[PDB]
Amino acid sequence: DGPYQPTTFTPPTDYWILINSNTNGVVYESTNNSDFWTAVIAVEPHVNPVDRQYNVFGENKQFNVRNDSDKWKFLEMFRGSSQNDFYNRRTLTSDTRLVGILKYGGRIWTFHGETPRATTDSSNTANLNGISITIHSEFYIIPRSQESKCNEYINNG
Repeated sequence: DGPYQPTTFTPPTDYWILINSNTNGVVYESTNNSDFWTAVIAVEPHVNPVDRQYNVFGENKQFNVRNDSDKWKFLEMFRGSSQNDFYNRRTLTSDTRLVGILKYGGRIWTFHGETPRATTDSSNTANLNGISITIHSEFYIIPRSQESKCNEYINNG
C-alpha cells in the first residue's frame, strides 16, 4: 500500500505508517498541539558531533547530533507541552532507513533500538484523534494486524 508522497494528514487508528527515509534532516513531525510533540531527525552514518539547524513545528531548532556507527540514527525529539524543551526520548539505529508510527489504543507506537531487533514502544496522549503528521519522505501503510510484516520491514527492509 504505497508509496504515498510526502504530505501532512491525520493518520487513522490501526495502520502502521512506514516511512522510507531518503535523506538526513527531519523525517516526520507529529503533534496534537496539546500534550504530544515528536519530530524524528535522521543522522547519516559516520558524522562527528555537529550543531545542525532543523525546521520543527514551524521553529528553527539547533540540535547537537552525532553518529559513530555504520547505521542511520533516527532521533525521536519529544516535548509534552509547547513551552518545554525538546529532548531525545528514543533512538532507532537502522541500516534499513525505515521509520514506523501507529495510532492505537490511546497511544502512539514507534520502533526504537537497533535493527535487526528494533522493538515497539508506546507514548500516552489525552488527545490521540487530534494527532496529525507531516511526513517528509515517501511512505507505506500496513494494517496493525500485519504488524509481523511491519516488524520485518523495519528490521530487514
